[PDB]
This record gives sequence, C-alpha cells and structure tokens, in this order.
Amino acid sequence: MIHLYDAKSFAKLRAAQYAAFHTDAPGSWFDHTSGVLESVEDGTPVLAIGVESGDAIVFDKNAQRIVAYKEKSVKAEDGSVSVVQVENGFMKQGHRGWLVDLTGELVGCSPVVAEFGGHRYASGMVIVTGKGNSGKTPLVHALGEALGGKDKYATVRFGEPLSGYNTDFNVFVDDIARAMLQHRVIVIDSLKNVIISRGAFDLLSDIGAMAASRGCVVIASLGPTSNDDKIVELVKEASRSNSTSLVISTDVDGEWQVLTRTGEGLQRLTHTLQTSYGEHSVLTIHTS
Amino acid sequence: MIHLYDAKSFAKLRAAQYAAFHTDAPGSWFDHTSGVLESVEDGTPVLAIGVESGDAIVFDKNAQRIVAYKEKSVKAEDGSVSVVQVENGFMKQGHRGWLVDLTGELVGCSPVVAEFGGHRYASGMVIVTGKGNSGKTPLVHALGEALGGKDKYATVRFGEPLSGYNTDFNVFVDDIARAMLQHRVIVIDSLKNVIISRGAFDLLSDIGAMAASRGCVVIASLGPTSNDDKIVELVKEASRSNSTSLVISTDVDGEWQVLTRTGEGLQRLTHTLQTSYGEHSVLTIHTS
Amino acid sequence: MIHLYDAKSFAKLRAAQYAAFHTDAPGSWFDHTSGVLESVEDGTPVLAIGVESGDAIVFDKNAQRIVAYKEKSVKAEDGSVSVVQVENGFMKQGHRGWLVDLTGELVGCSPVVAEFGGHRYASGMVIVTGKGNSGKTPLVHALGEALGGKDKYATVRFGEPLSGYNTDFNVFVDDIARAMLQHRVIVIDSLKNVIISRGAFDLLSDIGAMAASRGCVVIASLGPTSNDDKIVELVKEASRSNSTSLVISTDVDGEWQVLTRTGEGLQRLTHTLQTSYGEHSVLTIHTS
Ligand SMILES: Nc1ncnc2c1ncn2[C@@H]1O[C@H](COP(=O)(O)CP(=O)(O)OP(=O)(O)O)[C@@H](O)[C@H]1O
Ligand SMILES: Nc1ncnc2c1ncn2[C@@H]1O[C@H](COP(=O)(O)CP(=O)(O)OP(=O)(O)O)[C@@H](O)[C@H]1O
Ligand SMILES: Nc1ncnc2c1ncn2[C@@H]1O[C@H](COP(=O)(O)CP(=O)(O)OP(=O)(O)O)[C@@H](O)[C@H]1O
Ligand SMILES: [Mn+2]
Ligand SMILES: [Mn+2]
Ligand SMILES: [Mn+2]
Repeated sequence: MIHLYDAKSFAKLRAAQYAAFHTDAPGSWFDHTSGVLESVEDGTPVLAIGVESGDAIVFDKNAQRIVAYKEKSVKAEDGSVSVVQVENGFMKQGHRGWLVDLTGELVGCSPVVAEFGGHRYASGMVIVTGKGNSGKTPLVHALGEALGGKDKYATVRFGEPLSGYNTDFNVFVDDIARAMLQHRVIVIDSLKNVIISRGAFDLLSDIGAMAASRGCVVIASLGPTSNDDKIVELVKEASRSNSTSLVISTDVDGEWQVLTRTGEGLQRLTHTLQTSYGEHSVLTIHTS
Repeated sequence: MIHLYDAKSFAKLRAAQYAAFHTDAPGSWFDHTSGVLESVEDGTPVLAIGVESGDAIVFDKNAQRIVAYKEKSVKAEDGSVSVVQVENGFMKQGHRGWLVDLTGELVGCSPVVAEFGGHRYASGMVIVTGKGNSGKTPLVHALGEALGGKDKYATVRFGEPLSGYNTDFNVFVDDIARAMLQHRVIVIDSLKNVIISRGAFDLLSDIGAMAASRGCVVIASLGPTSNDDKIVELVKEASRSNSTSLVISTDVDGEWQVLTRTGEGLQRLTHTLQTSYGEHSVLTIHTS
Repeated sequence: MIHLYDAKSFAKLRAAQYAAFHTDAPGSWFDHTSGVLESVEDGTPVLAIGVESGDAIVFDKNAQRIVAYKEKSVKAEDGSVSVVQVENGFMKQGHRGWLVDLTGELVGCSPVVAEFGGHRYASGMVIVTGKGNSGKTPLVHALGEALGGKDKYATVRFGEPLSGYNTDFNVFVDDIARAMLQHRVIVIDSLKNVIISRGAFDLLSDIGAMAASRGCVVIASLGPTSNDDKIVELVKEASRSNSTSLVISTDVDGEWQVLTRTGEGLQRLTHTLQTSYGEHSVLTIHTS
C-alpha cells in the first residue's frame, strides 16, 4: 500500500529499518513470517508468481497450488482494496507477490537472514556473478550451507545440461515458490536460461522483494551465456538492479566481493570472502 | 524437485557425482534408466518435447506417440505434485523433459557414456563446432562409432541440402525423442537450421539435460552459416553453455580439443584428438 | 528416418554415397525416383511445400494440388509414424518435403544430375551468386541448357520487374513443386524477393534437400538487392549453407567457379567455367 510520513514517523521507519539488518536476531524475520503463514486459515492464497505466459499461478501456505478460489477482498489501512480470485488454476484477480501481509507497516527492509564469519547477510536476492568459470556453482553451495547454519539449504536446479535438471520454466517457478514458502536459505542454479518471456521478466523483477518480504535469501548463479568481454556489466547491472546483494569474483583466485543493500535508503556495505577447494570440488569459505 | 542439503549430505552428493563420471562402469547409467523405463506401467507417458509452435508432444517407453491421456497426478518426495494430461496429440498438462523420474536424489551428474582411447566421455550433449566447413560431419560420425563401441549409433539427419534429409522441425524432434528413448549414442547432423522458433529455443535448452538424465550422448554438428569473424563466439558460448561437452577444431589439421563438464560444480577436463581420413572420407580417431 | 550404423555399415554407406556422385550414370537417380512417384496410388500426397503464411500446400504425383485427404498414417522401418491429412486446400497433418520415401537407406547423397564439359554436376540446389550484373541471368539459362542436355530445362520466373513475371509467392511455390515433380533441370530467376515470410524461410531450408532427394537440379539466381560491402561475404556464405553447389563470379570477365558438395561427409570439388556471349545476350559455356 502507500504510506504517509512526516519527519518524526520517517525517522522511526529508518531506525526500524536499520534495526532489521543490524540488531534483530538473524533469522528472526523468517520465523516471524513463518508464524504468519502457519496461522493462515487453510485454502487461503498466500503467494502468486508469474508463469512463462505472463499469467500467475497461486499457492497456499503448504506450497500446494490453488485451482479454484472465488472472489474475496480485503480493505487496507490506506482505503485500498486487494482482491483475490483463482479460476482454472490461474489468477483471475489479484497481484503477483505475497497475497497476505508479512511486513505490516515495516517496509523497505533487508531483514538479516544469517550471520557468518563476522558478517551479517541480508535476506532477499543474492546474485553471484563474474568472469567465466569463476567457480559460481561451488560458491552458491558454500554460501548455501554457511548461511543455512543449523538448517539445511534448499537447492533449486534449472537450465543446465546435467542429469536431472528441470529446463521447463513453469516447473521452475513452482520449485521457487515451494522453496520460499518452506525454507530460509535457497540456492538457484541457475538463471542463465531465464535471461525473454513475461514469466522470466516477472521473476527477475519479483523475486528479491518476495524473498526480502519473507526474510529468506535466494542465492542465484547468473552468468552471461556469451562474451568474456564487457557484457560482464549488462547482466551485472541487471544484477545490480534486481538484487539485494551482489557477490562478484575478483582478479584474485578464490576471492569474492560481497556488496549488500542493508535496507531502504541505507548504506551499502562491502566485504571479501576467501575460499578454497577440498575433495570433489567442495568449496569452503574461510572464516576465523 | 528441490533438494535439501547440509555439509555432510552435500559432500555425499559431490562424491556420488564425481563417481558417476570417474569410476562407474561406462554405459551403466544408460542400462539403469533403460530399466526404469522398461518397468513403467503400460501407457505411462515418459517424455515430452517441444514442437515448433512451443507446444509439446508426448511419447511412451517404446517411442510411440500418445495422443490422448486422462489427467494423472503423482506426488513427489518434496511435496511437489506432477500432473500429466494429453489431448488431441498435444500435452495439455505437464512439462518438457522426462515425465518419469530417472534420477531421484542423484542429480547434477554427467554419467559416463563410454570410454575410448584412454579417455572417459560424458553423456549429455556434445556440440562439435569450428571454423567454416571444418570436417564436422566426418568427426561426429567417427565419434558416434567410437562411443557406440559394441553398439550401433543412431543418426538423426536434419536441414542439409542432401538427399533424404528431413527439413521439418517437428519430424526432427520426433526423431530425437525416439533416438534418446532407444539408443545410448546419437549423432545429429545438423543443428545449423535450428539456430529462432519456440520449439528450437526449447530443444537447445532441453536436450543436454534430457540426454544426461538418460545416460545417452547426443553428438551434434553446429555451424554458423556466415562469418569466420567473431561469430565463432556467437554460435559458440551458445555452445559452451547449452553443452555438456564441446569438441572444437584447432589450427592443426585433423586435431580437435574435447572440453568436458564432468559434473555439477566439478572440474572441466580437456583432451586432444588426432584424426585422419581413409577411403570415402571415413575418419578415424587415433588412439594408441 | 533415423538410421543405425556400425563401422562396416557406415563404410558401405560412404561407398554408396560416393558412387551416387562419381560412378552412377548421370540422371539415373531422377529416373529412379520418377518410377517411385509413378507407383504411388492415385490421389496420394507426394509433396508438401510451405506457402507464405507458413502453412503448407500438398501435391500429388501429377503435380495437382490436393484440397481434401482423409487422415492416413504410415509406419516407417525405424518405428516412426507419418500422418498425412489435407483439409480445405491445406495440410492438416504431415510435414514439409517429400511425403513418400524416395531415398530409403540411401541418404546423404548428391546424385549426379548430368555431365558436361568433363565435369559431373550434382542434383540439389545450385545457387548462382556474385558481383552485381555479373551476368547471373544469362548464366543460369546456359547452365540449364547444358545440364538439360537431351532434355529441355524448366524455367521458374519470380519477382523481377519484367513482362509476365509472377510476383506472388504462393504461385512461385506452386511453380517450383510442379517443376520438381516433372523435370530434372530447373532454373529459378530469381530469389531476390524471397531473401522474411515463414514460407520464404521454409523454401530456403527445404529445397536443396527436396531436389537432391528427387535427383533434380534447381539452378537459382540469388543476387544481393542492396549494399556491396561484405554483403557479398554474407550471401556467399548464407549460400554456401543452403546449397548443394555454388556458382560464383570471379574478378575475370565471363569466368565462374563451381563448388560442389559431392555428398555427406565427402570431398567438395571445385572447377572453373569460361563463358562468352553471342547474339541477343545468349551465353555459351566453353567446353572443348
Ligand atoms: N578442485 C577444483 N579446483 C579448482 N577449480 C575447480 C575445482 N572444482 C571445480 N572447479 C571450478 O568450478 C567450476 C564450477 O562448475 P561450473 O558450474 O561448471 C562453472 P561456473 O563457474 O558455475 O559458471 P557457469 O556454469 O555459469 O559457466 C568449474 O568450471 C571449475 O572451473
Ligand atoms: N579425404 C578427405 N581429406 C580431407 N578432407 C576431407 C576428406 N573427405 C572429406 N573432407 C572434408 O570434410 C568435409 C565433409 O563434411 P561437410 O558437411 O562437407 C563440411 P562440415 O565441416 O561438416 O561443415 P558444414 O557442412 O557446416 O560446412 C568437407 O569440408 C570436406 O572438404
Ligand atoms: N551482350 C552482352 N555483353 C556483356 N554482358 C551482357 C550482355 N548481355 C547481357 N549482359 C549482362 O547480363 C546482365 C543481364 O542480366 P540481368 O538480370 O539484367 C543482371 P544479373 O547479373 O542477372 O544480376 P541481377 O539481375 O541479380 O542484378 C546484364 O546486366 C549484363 O551484366
Ligand atoms: Mn555453474
Ligand atoms: Mn557438415
Ligand atoms: Mn538477373
């Protein structure tokens, strides 16, 4: 919805946004929103996401699709009305994104997802990009478990010429919906083939916001499918624009830079990662 | 589906993926998946592939088309539900790719298809590419024979101005689907007219993963029509990204370089091939 | 169809392909496929070709258009199934190209269509290109006459601002279909207005293979319509690609080079032609 501010209320917002990344307990936003999703009375649409055609499919809290949902509306604080209707497995009325309130006045945050190696990491969308054979796949997985911490991370696989990878975009949005409904730390390998369809355009535009709203982190390998030229900036500015955080390889072996948006209008942070390979191409991020 | 990992189960996956290439018996994954396909219940749709329009046609285990199929849903381990329905010869519900699970938890592999001249070769898609008219046709044939070994290889012909060559994309994808259903080693000559329709974009995106999942190898001649300029990266990298392996001509006559993706996040291997022509342009790949 | 090979059967294939060009009596493949066409039942579709919209029109063995044809299916040796149906003048089911099997196991040939001046010429598509008033029109007619030998050659006219030229693409494909069904040596003047519609894109992909399968030669004048700055590189390379043979002008007046693909995987031959004009711009190819 829209929000109104004066100097005082705006100072409060910013303080609250600063706190959401800097001082709230890591993973707390996800547990909260998990609570909100659990208390949703079953059958209620919770999430809508674009398929390849530009239409949207709709999910309930248990990540099952909704085929049929008759018009229901809700009135917000700002006087606006949200409506949801699902017909023949497609959204007839509504919008893309979360269809129940996970934030609730607190908007423009990058909720802290995890802490590792003396650094806090934001929820939202993390794009891992860089020079060909940068070691992107090993890096998303290392980031996956590191930020998972005590929890397992979910791996969504897409569009690579390896065994068991889905290459159908609609199954892909279904995997991603399920991941974000059920898990705090999610890896996508990869976005190569998404980079276009309306679904693909919707996805890039929608996912960071959906993830941030949830307080989960989606760690997505990108990669320009052509050129080791200065195309390492087009997708890396499509990266810069649609990502909460950016992880880029450097000229130094095994070294990466992490750039994080810490919230709305707040300062962007930078830190470095050192990494090395063990057996079977398992990568470790160095910490202590 | 999506898969959940912690450090320990990930290390087991990488061990398992490494083995699928490096220590499994060659052609063993193909025999296994032949066994899975054999054991499906009669009439079960097994494979869907995009036709020119972007719709999908569906095949059973004996590479015969299915034209009508009442909606059947199956619930995967990750809570995902897969649905398949076919009407008037066209998929009405489902996805492109394999419609039964060939892989399970074991995904992200490049299962060894064959061993020849002291080197292991991956299943999936191998694109053969190079300068102008570089001897691609003779090489895809020698490589088919060689990887076939005890078995005959299947030849799918498409889009060249020579006798008996199909030029209809929809007959092409029917040929490809049957080839992958029934044979471990498949040669495609050529992909030049594919490089786009919706079906053509789908084929390029799907075929490597379909082949890798089956344990079969598709050896495809490419070719840009025009330019020896830096279109020798435009069709390429469109190759190094859609392909499990690349075979590229060098500046030395008869010499080729093989670049192999051995698995998800695993090391890319390189080796060289020396070749010579015998009678009637039959190419031999040197070994010992 | 798809075809299976081992070393020995591939060796046989290449020998048969080599003989189809080098040792068969010239024009014998044309006479062979004529016999196959004469054997098909009355009313049966033999050939489908793309019209402007990308729909296909269908012809019978006597080059008459089929408007209605009840669904009939046919199962080839490889297990593949062809379904042909015509309805309201347009292919409801089937594929572009030959609808009956003209070639069998003998595929990937460039069947000798004629001999003239001590050179064998291939059936298929011969694109005549170069320069800009190199004398393309006189050359296609001289080549038509010479390859015709004892037979008259057929002239298909299209898209030139001269008396009696068809400029309608659907009449063009009707002319080309009839020509290939009835004559071994066909001249097309010219392809400038086809170089895009779906039909126009279908033609360039289809006709080399259609002609080679029949054992007829289509001698097509191409011509760039605009530019002369490395556009002669583009069309000479986009020609090299959809053509069985290329005839190219040189920097020497009246002189042309002929580049011939002699079959699948086989050696490409080159020879030169010297020519001169007599009365009324009638061109003679010098021989002996
Ligand atoms: N033991 C090891 N030592 C050094 N590098 C290794 C390694 N194991 C894997 N790698 C590197 O890690 C990469 C990970 O696999 P891939 O997914 O194939 C490439 P990527 O960097 O993710 O980019 P791309 O797939 O987007 O092109 C390999 O290409 C390889 O360069
Ligand atoms: N005995 C021999 N010695 C040397 N070269 C030979 C040969 N027999 C065949 N070739 C070459 O091998 C090629 C046969 O395959 P072709 O289909 O004609 C070209 P290609 O490299 O596959 O790419 P293209 O078809 O995309 O142009 C020809 O270029 C031919 O010159
Ligand atoms: N007596 C003569 N002496 C020399 N050249 C002659 C000639 N009579 C005709 N020509 C050549 O043949 C051409 C006639 O064919 P046109 O169709 O007019 C051009 P083209 O070379 O076929 O290419 P275009 O039609 O694709 O532009 C003339 O432009 C000229 O180059
Ligand atoms: Mn990768
Ligand atoms: Mn070739
Ligand atoms: Mn002309």
